[PDB]
Amino acid sequence: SGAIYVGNYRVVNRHLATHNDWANLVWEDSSRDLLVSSTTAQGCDTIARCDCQTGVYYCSSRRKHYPVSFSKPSLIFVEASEYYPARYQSHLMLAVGHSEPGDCGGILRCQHGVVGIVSTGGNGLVGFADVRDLLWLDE
Ligand SMILES: NC(=O)[C@H]1CCC(=O)N(c2ccccc2)C1
Ligand SMILES: [Zn+2]
Repeated sequence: SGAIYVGNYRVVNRHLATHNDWANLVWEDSSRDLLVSSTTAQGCDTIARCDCQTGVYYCSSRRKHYPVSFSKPSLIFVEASEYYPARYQSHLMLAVGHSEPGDCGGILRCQHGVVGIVSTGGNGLVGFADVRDLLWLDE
């Protein structure tokens, strides 16, 4: 689990979105596993605006943060789960690391701010849904 809180927005994994997230929907993209809902309280997370390929992510199944090198956002084949059939997920970044289903929502951060959230895993890889291209989150 986990979310990003920036301005009047909440960013979550689309497959973990709640009834309240869907009742206050701003934007969702199934191909990216992202959903953004509106909030009444102001969030103070900072989104990174950069092309970093190194950062640190939180892994709840280890209660640890790990430093990782990750690929640039791209279209990557993702195995089927209970939430989606096997498909290409877009705007996904991969790194070598640990990720279980419950790790989704953990934040990946660089020196500039939040880069994305854990969205995929298995086979010793961890995949993060990028949020750096969503410039509107800042206004
Ligand atoms: N983005 C996705 O398609 C998610 C769907 C649900 C799910 O549990 N995914 C997953 C995450 C970590 C390890 C193993 C699988 C992938
Ligand atoms: Zn950066």
